[PDB]
Amino acid sequence: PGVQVETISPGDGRTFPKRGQTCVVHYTGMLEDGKKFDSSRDRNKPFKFMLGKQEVIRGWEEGVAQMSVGQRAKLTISPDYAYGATGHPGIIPPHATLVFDVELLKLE
Ligand SMILES: CC[C@@H]1/C=C(\C)C[C@H](C)C[C@H](O)[C@H]2O[C@@](O)(C(=O)C(=O)N3CCCC[C@H]3C(=O)O[C@H](/C(C)=C/[C@@H]3CC[C@@H](O)[C@H](OC)C3)[C@H](C)[C@@H](O)CC1=O)[C@H](C)C[C@@H]2OC
Ligand SMILES: [Cl-]
Ligand SMILES: [Cl-]
Ligand code: NA
Repeated sequence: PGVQVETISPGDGRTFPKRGQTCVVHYTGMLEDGKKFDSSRDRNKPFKFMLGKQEVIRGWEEGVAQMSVGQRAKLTISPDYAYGATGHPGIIPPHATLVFDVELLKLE
């Protein structure tokens, strides 16, 4: 599948992201073996995005939509739902499944 969502800690079970809302998260991105390539936690600066604008990889678009506020989850994202056969220069190999540890902090 494009994205698999595995819950580390549950959310509120009620408030799921909608278009027009700003999602505020912490994340760590890694390959399937846990090798880290990026993190907002390390910047002590949360990351913000919105649905419906093609502004995040599709695995986030579909994965974070399945999370409720407060949830921490592992999103396992297939290459086609991430950087595909290309990868990301300097960072992500071709054909890489990505794992993001995401905490959905709030909706703004
Ligand atoms: C203009 C520079 C502008 C950069 C900004 C705002 C700095 C960010 C804080 C960090 C960078 O985005 C950094 O994050 C990563 O380390 C990372 O962990 C990651 O994969 N993401 C970050 C968290 C959310 C999921 C995912 C994502 O979707 O990021 C978006 C991304 C790169 C979407 C593309 C858009 C084109 C489209 O063709 C492509 O489809 C395949 C998807 C990003 C927030 C953009 O919306 C904004 C930017 O690129 C990748 C490995 C390398 C990245 O550097 C470039
Ligand atoms: Cl935003
Ligand atoms: Cl925006
Ligand atoms: Na943008």
